Amino acid sequence: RYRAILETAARLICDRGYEGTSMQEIAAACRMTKAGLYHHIQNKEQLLFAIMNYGMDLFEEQVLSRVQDIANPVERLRACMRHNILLVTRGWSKEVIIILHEHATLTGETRAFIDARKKKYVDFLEEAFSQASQQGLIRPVDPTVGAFSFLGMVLWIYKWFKPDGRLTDEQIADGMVGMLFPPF
Amino acid sequence: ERYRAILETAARLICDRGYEGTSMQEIAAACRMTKAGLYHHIQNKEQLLFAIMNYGMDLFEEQVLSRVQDIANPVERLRACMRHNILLVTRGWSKEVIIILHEHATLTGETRAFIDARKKKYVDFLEEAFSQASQQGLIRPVDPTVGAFSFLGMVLWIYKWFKPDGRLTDEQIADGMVGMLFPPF
DNA sequence: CCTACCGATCGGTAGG
DNA sequence: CCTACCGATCGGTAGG
Ligand SMILES: CC(C)CC(=O)SCCNC(=O)CCNC(=O)[C@H](O)C(C)(C)COP(=O)(O)OP(=O)(O)OC[C@H]1O[C@@H](n2cnc3c(N)ncnc32)[C@H](O)[C@@H]1OP(=O)(O)O
Ligand SMILES: CC(C)CC(=O)SCCNC(=O)CCNC(=O)[C@H](O)C(C)(C)COP(=O)(O)OP(=O)(O)OC[C@H]1O[C@@H](n2cnc3c(N)ncnc32)[C@H](O)[C@@H]1OP(=O)(O)O
Repeated sequence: RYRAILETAARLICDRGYEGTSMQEIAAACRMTKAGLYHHIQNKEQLLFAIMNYGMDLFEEQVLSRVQDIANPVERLRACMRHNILLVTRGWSKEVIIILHEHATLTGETRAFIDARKKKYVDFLEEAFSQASQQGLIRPVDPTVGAFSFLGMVLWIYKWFKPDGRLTDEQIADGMVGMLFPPF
Repeated sequence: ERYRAILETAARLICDRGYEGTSMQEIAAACRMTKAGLYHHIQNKEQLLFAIMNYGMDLFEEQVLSRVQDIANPVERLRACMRHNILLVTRGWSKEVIIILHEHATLTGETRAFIDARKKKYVDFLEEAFSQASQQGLIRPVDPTVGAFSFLGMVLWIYKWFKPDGRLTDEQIADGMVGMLFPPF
């Protein structure tokens, strides 16, 4: 019902962008009128905030929740990279791509709320890079450099990847994992 | 030149507020013109973005490829390219370059195929050095495409999180990113 | 949720 | 519901 609308607004806000998508063609896609759409959601800003929260929920469910209980820090980063890459490549959630593209669209309390959820993922990586680097499991590296190098590789995928391209998302994953986390 | 000054001003705005979110009225106000005087120098809004992106590529090719394309050692070329490409972003001087990174799917038709075709000249350049470096054993074997977009991922994503007033300098980010993907081997 | 509309603003163009 | 402009306004659309 409710999240069935975000499913529809996310598809449009993703193809045409937040500022480029209108509340008219969203409601027209949801089979309503501009007025009827405002009954379920407060306004266009709260619509994006909802989409970006529903995205972080799907992210934590299919990535962090699967790798947060791995003892070896480097083994935890490998699995995290492989799961994150498949989340972007498979295209299972367009709410996640909106979070990567509209990174500076929100403002105020809605901005600070999602930003605080994103930095929880950075601190997760900063910690794993600080553990591995100290246990001698990877070449020494500043935990921040590693975290955003990690994030840069996997999250920049949404700008160039296509499922019908040469390689598969599987091959790209194996290649990046071995490229950043090789046996040491 | 007056035309160039308009691309720079219109770039600083379109970077902050975005393309679809910037108005031709406030671009004109920024250029200290009337909205009609603005449309004398630029055809329309679509062509204003196109010109901003071409000017950004000219800058990129001047401040990056032009500085490293004559290096013989392939890994030493990937190290200097990363350095220069990282600084180009952390400096924030060329907001036209940032618009290229963010508004990647804003253009359409021939204007995008044009900018996308100049972009692809940069992945072919990286794929080569990543193919030469693997054959010459200067880096661990890797598919050239996976290496090019790992190079670009680390480097270009910087525009989404870097703040010049953080704890690390743009130099420290370069050293750590280089040493992490192109370590002595 | 619809029909009816609003304040304002959109990209673009008119005559001088 | 000729160059580089200008003051004013075109037809349509935005979020609400
Ligand atoms: C300021 C400066 C630094 C800016 C730049 O130059 S960065 C440009 C390169 N890096 C980017 O992140 C840009 C992302 N946006 C773009 O438009 C990219 O340039 C491209 C998507 C590659 C545009 O290339 P274009 O050929 O015009 O469009 P296509 O998608 O049809 O081309 C396909 C090419 O994309 C890549 N690709 C996409 N999917 C896969 C895949 N599954 N496996 C392997 N490679 C893949 C790949 O490079 C492919 O090229 P080919 O395989 O045909 O040689
Ligand atoms: C699948 C998907 C949903 C996964 C995610 O959640 S995305 C992971 C977030 N990574 C991104 O690149 C997204 C784009 N960037 C952002 O959204 C923001 O920068 C966030 C890091 C998430 C939030 O930043 P926030 O703390 O709210 O506000 P700030 O502007 O003060 O950011 C400061 C933090 O960014 C980093 N940073 C920025 N500049 C520097 C620097 N010069 N040296 C070292 N680190 C730096 C750094 O992590 C910093 O945090 P602190 O150093 O203060 O602890």
